[PDB]
Amino acid sequence: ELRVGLEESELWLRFKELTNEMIVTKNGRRMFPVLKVNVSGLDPNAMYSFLLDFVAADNHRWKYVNGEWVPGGKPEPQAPSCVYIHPDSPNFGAHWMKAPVSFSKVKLTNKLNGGGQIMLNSLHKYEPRIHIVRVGGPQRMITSHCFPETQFIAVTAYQNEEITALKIKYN
Ligand SMILES: Cn1cc(Cl)c(C(=O)NC2CCCC2)n1
Repeated sequence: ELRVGLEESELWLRFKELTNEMIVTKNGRRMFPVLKVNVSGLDPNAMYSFLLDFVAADNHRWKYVNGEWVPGGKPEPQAPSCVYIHPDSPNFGAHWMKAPVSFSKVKLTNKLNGGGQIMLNSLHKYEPRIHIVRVGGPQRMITSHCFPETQFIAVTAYQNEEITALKIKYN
């Protein structure tokens, strides 16, 4: 049985309980905290690519009002984000299970751009999600995992200074 777990969930829970924010920029900004995933139950000798994308958690625009995040009134459908391929992809089951899979080089942008960067809509709430794709074999297979604990609102600057403080404290 293939098992996927969140490394440093205790740190992510500190951010989640304040409402987490991630900066997005024209050229794209790396995430803190970084999504790190513990994986076991892979075939050490099978071939896999690790994919990261971001699900719009709701169809609303959010706004920071008298120090609290509140959803707009007017839902729009949120098309799914583009996928980021972990740069170690493709790789042997063994490679992925020997240390936490770390998405330290994904960059979050608010502008359609060349390559690498994932465009998110500013002031939308997002849930990180991975896909483990078994490649090369005859039977292709995908297993998907969500990380509720890692939810955030995409922002051009931090609104909650409690978030600013946590980011600096643990970076
Ligand atoms: C051009 N390129 C470089 C890498 Cl790496 C990949 C890749 O892993 N593609 C697919 C494997 C199944 C999911 C995405 N494609």
